[PDB]
Amino acid sequence: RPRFSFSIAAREGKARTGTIEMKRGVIRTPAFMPVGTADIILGNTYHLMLRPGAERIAKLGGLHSFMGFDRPILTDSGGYQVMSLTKQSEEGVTFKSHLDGSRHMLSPERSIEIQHLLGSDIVMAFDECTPYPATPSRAASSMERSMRWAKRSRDAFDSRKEQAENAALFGIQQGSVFENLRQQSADALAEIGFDGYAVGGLAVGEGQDEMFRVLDFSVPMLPDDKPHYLMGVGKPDDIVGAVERGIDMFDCVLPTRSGRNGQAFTWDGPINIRNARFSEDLKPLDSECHCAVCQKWSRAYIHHLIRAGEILGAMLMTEHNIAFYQQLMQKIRDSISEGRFSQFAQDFRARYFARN
Amino acid sequence: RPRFSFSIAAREGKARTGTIEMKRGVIRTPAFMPVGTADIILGNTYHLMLRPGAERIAKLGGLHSFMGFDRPILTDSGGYQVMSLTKQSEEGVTFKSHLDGSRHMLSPERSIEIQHLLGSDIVMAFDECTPYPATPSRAASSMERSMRWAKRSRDAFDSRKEQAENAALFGIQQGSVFENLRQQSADALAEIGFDGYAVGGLAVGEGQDEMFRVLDFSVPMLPDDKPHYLMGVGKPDDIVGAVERGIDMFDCVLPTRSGRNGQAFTWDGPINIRNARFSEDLKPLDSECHCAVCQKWSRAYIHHLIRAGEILGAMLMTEHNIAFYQQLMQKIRDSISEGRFSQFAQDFRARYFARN
Ligand SMILES: [Zn+2]
Ligand SMILES: [Zn+2]
Repeated sequence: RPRFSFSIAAREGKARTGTIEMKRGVIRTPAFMPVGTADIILGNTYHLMLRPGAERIAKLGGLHSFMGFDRPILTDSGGYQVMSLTKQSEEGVTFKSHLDGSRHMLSPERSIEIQHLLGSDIVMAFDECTPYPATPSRAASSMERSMRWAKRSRDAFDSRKEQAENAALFGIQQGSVFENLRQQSADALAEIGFDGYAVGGLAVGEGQDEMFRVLDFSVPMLPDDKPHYLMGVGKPDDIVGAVERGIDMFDCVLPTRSGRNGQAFTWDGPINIRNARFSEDLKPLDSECHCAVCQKWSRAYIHHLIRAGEILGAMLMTEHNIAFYQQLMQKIRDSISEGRFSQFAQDFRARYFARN
Repeated sequence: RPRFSFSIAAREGKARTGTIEMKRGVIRTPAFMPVGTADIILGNTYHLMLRPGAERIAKLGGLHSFMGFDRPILTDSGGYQVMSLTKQSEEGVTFKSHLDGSRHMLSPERSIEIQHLLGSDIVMAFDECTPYPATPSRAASSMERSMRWAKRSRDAFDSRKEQAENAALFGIQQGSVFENLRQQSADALAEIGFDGYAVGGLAVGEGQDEMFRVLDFSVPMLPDDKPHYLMGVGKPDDIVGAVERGIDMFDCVLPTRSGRNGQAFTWDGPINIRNARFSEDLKPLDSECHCAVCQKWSRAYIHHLIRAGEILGAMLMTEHNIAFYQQLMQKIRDSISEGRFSQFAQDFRARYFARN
């Protein structure tokens, strides 16, 4: 396989389905990328750089060897969690680790180097997720700095032969909700040139209507012939609507967070398995799901395990939720390939929101 | 298969290896019976009678259907946890549920009925685990009541046709550490007649030397041609020494409790995987273990998952610990069958206690 090749096999409206070929494997798109701890998984750079540390991961053979996963891994830049969990400047961000108090600076160059030490296959440029709401001035300042940082990320990646020859680099569009800034950002990223283009800054609490409005004008600004990655999104209906707007790749903490907090995704909407109404429900979590949990165990038993505090319960919920997300993406890909995605999206929403 | 048939295939000293045939499957002995949530697993009667309730489990089809496990299940009587988590009399014990305050009485008859509603294959007579230390008078009074309760358990079990024809009933020897009381208890149980005989009252903090001393005289008092079940034991070295003393069956919370609290069992003794010394250790949890965890993942990665608070870490530790216990029992059975158990026990202790 090549280092990176994205091919579009079929289209319906703005939706696309296809493949990304990389040395470590093929990624079917639209793709959902689950947390590593699927054709591709996510590594959490901020977490890994603090425990066990990027140099230690490299000493242990890189992330693929460390976690026993030989297919592609996408790493984020580390910048978002630095703020979530500090001193900012044009150079980067400095911060102290709550784990041991140690000092750490993160810059475009250092982020790319950390991602190199981790050995990931898709590397994210280092940028800022602009807070929401943002004024036009602040959104512009933030986006302009992120574009300067995108060039620095590009140059740092290109300087590391093993990385340049074997990994791929994605740039991130910013600009908050402002069409002109989104356009300026897309133009700057395309001038630098990246293997793929993320839509950043939209997992920030703005609500689905606003997210979709921004996607309506933002995704067409990106190069059509490269993958489009919507970072941090989202619920099943977010994903369907984003695919309708041209997105090819997704990641979100929801399936795992929900799986640890008693929420299971189903074709009839999410359910709170701890609720008493499930104590005698012999149906599987979802009566169409093909996952191993739904082949074997009932809602009543999973309800019991979670209520009893048994770790097995959260594991089964999480396995189901991840598998559900992958089945959603499979149904999306098949429906686009078959020219019936518009009907699928309508049928999906009618059932998911009915909550039957 | 018959309702119950225990056959001894080979012996070495006091140790035996063989099989219990039951309708739902064959149990290879010596056997370790893990918690259900292996040829046979344990159901926790006290927990199940409070959530979801024995009648509810029966409505859902019994425990086998409820938890998706079609091989034999052994249930305890429920009495021990009633005390652990009240008013005692010759009739039984009354107690209030912390879960919802509800009132509950547990007697030999009610315990057998609950175990019937759960649908277990091996039913334990209802008795008291005498506290330790106990004076001779108190140990005798407790044991005498338990023997009266053993007869009531026998009669209640025999009254339920489905249970009498399809399940098995074990009686429990008590008597604390006193040889004469252990003998009286064995005599009373044999006069009533049971399918198997447990040694009760020895998972009570007395220490291994004392436990082994009591087993030395207690196990020979039980019928030789029936299984001998040491309740609540134990660590790997406890198990080996108990097999050397004629025990055929074991259960213990240790593999699961340790698995949730960072302790992994290995042929070189237990390890505390959270310790910093494992942060770069690329070896599996145990370098001979055949379990799926040890085939795939390193100590360093499991250490990382647990330190990160990822549920996956405790799941992997627990899978390994259970599998280790089953590999221990397999090695015990093979060595007895091959006439080299004495050598195995010596080699096991030398390595396990070396802690290399
Ligand atoms: Zn499922
Ligand atoms: Zn193992």
